[PDB]
Amino acid sequence: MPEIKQLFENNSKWSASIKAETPEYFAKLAKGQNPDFLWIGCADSRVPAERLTGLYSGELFVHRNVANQVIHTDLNCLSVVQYAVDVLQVKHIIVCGHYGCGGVTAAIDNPQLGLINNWLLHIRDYYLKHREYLDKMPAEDRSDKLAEINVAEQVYNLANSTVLQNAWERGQAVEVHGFVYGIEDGRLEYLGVRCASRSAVEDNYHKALEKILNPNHRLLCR
Amino acid sequence: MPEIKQLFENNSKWSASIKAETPEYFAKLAKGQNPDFLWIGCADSRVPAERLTGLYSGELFVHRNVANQVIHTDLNCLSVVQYAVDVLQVKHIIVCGHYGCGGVTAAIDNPQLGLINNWLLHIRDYYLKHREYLDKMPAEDRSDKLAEINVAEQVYNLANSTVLQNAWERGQAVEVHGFVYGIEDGRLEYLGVRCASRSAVEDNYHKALEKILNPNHRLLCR
Amino acid sequence: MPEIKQLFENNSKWSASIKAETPEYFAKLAKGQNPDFLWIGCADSRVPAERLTGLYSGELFVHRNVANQVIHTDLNCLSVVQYAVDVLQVKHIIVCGHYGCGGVTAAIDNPQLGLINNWLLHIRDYYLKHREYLDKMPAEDRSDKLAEINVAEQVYNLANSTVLQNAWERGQAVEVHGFVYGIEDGRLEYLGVRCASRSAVEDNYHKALEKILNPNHRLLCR
Amino acid sequence: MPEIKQLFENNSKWSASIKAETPEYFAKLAKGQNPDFLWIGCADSRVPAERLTGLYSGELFVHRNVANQVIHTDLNCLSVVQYAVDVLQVKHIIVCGHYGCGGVTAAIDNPQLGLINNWLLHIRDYYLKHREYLDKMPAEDRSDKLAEINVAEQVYNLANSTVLQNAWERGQAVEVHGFVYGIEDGRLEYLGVRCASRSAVEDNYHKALEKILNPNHRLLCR
Ligand SMILES: [Zn+2]
Ligand SMILES: [Zn+2]
Ligand SMILES: [Zn+2]
Ligand SMILES: [Zn+2]
Repeated sequence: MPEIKQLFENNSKWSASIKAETPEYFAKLAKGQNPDFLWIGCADSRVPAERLTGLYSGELFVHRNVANQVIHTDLNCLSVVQYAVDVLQVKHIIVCGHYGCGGVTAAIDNPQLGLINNWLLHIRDYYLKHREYLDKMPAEDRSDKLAEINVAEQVYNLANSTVLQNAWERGQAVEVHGFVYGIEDGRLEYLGVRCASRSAVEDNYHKALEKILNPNHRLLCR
Repeated sequence: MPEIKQLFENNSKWSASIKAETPEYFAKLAKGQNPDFLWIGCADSRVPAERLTGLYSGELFVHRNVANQVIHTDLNCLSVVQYAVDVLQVKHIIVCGHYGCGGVTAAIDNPQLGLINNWLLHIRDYYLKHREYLDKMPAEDRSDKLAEINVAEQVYNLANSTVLQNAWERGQAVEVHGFVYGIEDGRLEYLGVRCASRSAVEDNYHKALEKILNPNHRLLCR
Repeated sequence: MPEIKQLFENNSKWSASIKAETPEYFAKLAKGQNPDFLWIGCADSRVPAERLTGLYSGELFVHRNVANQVIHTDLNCLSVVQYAVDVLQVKHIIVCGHYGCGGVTAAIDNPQLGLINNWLLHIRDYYLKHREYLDKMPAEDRSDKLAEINVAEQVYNLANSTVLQNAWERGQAVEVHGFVYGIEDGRLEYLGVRCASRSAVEDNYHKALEKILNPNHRLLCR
Repeated sequence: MPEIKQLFENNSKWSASIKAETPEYFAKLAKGQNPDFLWIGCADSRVPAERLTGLYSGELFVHRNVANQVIHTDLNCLSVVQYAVDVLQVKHIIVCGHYGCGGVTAAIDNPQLGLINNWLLHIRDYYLKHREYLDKMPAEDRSDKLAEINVAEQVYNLANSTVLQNAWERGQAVEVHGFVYGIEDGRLEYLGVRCASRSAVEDNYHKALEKILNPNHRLLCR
């Protein structure tokens, strides 16, 4: 197709200019160097993670999937984390959610989308859990709200995995973070508190949901 | 942590900048136009997909796992595939691997790493499959060849999932591609041919493997 | 190895006997006629499904896992469901839990058991949902009780899967069940009501838990 | 429903008979006797493992799935295997396939069976692998030979898993076995040699495929 032509045109034009102006980017990239972070994000990738963070030299290890899940028994994501932590010694894992998320809106409104429906039932579980709180917000905001709550519930799932409990138990330098951003200004919010140990997991969980499930039904980013 | 603090600073520096400078970017985000391409890429993410393609405008729906696999029965990938095609109506799927892939190395070398070993045994299957051709080149170049063979096998698997089969059986326009690059130039190389139907799958498969498993045992991208 | 030699001798003696005695047992099985029930039970298999149902001539198509789960994204269990319904068009799917379940006990007390822990965090979700009722419950009966809720929760998961919804939509004949039992009498107990379409899914779920989370705080099978 | 009514009555009569007859059955199960064998068999359950082996007294720990898989990254089977070895401490894990397997034939037949085709794509990779030997075989006997071949393959996967590899490494005596049987007789047959450590793994794999891929293209169970 001509668009596939166009993509290789863009690559060719890019490769040429970077190898000319900043060859150092490529030669240091071709080194083995460990990334420093693990970024669990949505497949939507609305603002790419490098853009949001300013990390332009292969420093993120990245996992993506729909609505940025750390499902208890998804071996794909679980393997990402274990390879990240145990092998590449990342000392930071980041679950990032975002507003205007296709999956999160499906988890609430329950549309017939095919096979993807099953995956979103995990997020629907959390919808159902927090449904009294949700049903008090303008219907235009309820999805974005559950995207915040979705992040927090996934940081808790990641913290409770065997991959994190072992790493913590052996005394390894790992900590976990929830972020969210909105589509107005693409600026990250930090949800909850530092979580660098097993003992601080339950507190983060609470604090993040204390922050999110605020008494005044206000979204954090808009 | 100061390193995390740097990310939030970077993020504010960046955000408020794009506002002053090109505030329509976020205005452009709002509309929420469907992505045209599903990119299935490595968690390594050496050079990010946006950079390699020039797609900085939301054209990309993105999934990543260790060693960019389409494992037959991975409901993580399969779902992103199903959603991007059936729902978002993407008309292209790209499996992109890259040279210098650690997951691929470990699959050849078979060292003990913990959990990740199970995930990689899938690529170790492709190692054992093509090992006669592989062992015939210098040991330093074997994992880059399996990074290529990997792309060709994972693409054939994508073509063979019920998701792609069912899309093509109903006449929806969707196609699939294997890309690969070396880290020294970040230049894309296409694997095989055009696959816009179930008819094309066996054809794309053997011709990619023709270019890859070439008479001269040459690496495509360095 | 003695105990392994032992199984070839039990088998050997068994085969010949029912071969001589009911050759019609086998020539019927030979005709791989469609099974009539799919049975999803625990790996524990405390009493066999054949003995609980008295059905000994291939009638049950059978899936087993630790604590008899229907996990939204479990493609092992979904694929058995789907093949049994779409290909073997079974009419009854049954989820059978049991008192004194190792996996269930671990999902309450939270021992550090290895990879299996990731699996039971799904069971731990349900514990945490009804932790108020379970704490008021006597400590020594906590496990068997949650095993009851667990049936009802998995049954709900079953009906909600893309498999049960599609067939119930296209009006295929099929229904779902929650059975539980104790190991003092092996007497199948019913958890729920009839559910042969999408319409009654909600009542079934709502009646099982009311019977399970009974004010009497009593077990239903001892 | 009439047939459902029947199972509860079958259940009741059975419970009646055993208690008022041989109450030592319940007395013994009510205690904590850990099973010694993991049987990984097929959902078809053409002849129950309990009958096949003569182990009617809780000795068996059972997983089943379609065409009895040990998929590298199936966390269902892997969660049952890890629990069985690490927590219940079984000394024998058995993979048992069978002649006349609906999953295995449909791997070759490649019909449009739904979700199951993805789970079945694993089987078919052995059909493609071994097809040359298989096509020298009669067009009736290919599926039964592949059935044998798959046991040989899934057994390989099992031995290769981190779970069996970390068990063998820490000084545990656990061993693996591959059985098949035909339906004429339910007569079990061994495929390979004793695999009770890591070094033994490749030989057993090779011996089974030697005994299975024999030069006279003959079946083993009829
Ligand atoms: Zn999203
Ligand atoms: Zn890689
Ligand atoms: Zn159990
Ligand atoms: Zn079978």
